[PDB]
Amino acid sequence: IALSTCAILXKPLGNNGYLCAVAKECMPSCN
Repeated sequence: IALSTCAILXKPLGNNGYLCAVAKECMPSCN
């Protein structure tokens, strides 16, 4: 769980898919 293709395979739908949009990966200054 969580390195690689996690937030990389976003392409969410009407019911989302996997762990998108997280963390320093998506945010420049996460917390």
